[PDB]
Amino acid sequence: DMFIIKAVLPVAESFGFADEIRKRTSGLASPQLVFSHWEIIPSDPFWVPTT
RNA sequence: UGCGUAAUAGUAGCAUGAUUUAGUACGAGAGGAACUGUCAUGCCGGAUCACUGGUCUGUAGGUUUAUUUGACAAAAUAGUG
Repeated sequence: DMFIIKAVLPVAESFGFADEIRKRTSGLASPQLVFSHWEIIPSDPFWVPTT
């Protein structure tokens, strides 16, 4: 009876994210959290913007 | 003289809470209203003294200090002792 998305979701930006949607809507939003591996994105974190 | 009018002017009541609605509506939950009804309350005003309190030259009674009038008596003065 279920419909599935396999969309990626950063570990940091979920901080009680799966807990909210589950309670708000049980059955019509049942997030099963399963790790895979760390995706690399084009961005360079560094302290102080120079020039 | 009475009984009246009423131009002109002034003019007064305002504000809350509890409950009823309703743990309702609303909201995934967290929470959480209103119209309406009732009982009250804050300040504002206009009166009144039945109660309660206040006051006392009612110099109304009661008590007592000092002095005076021989004593008791019953009074006086002490600016209402």
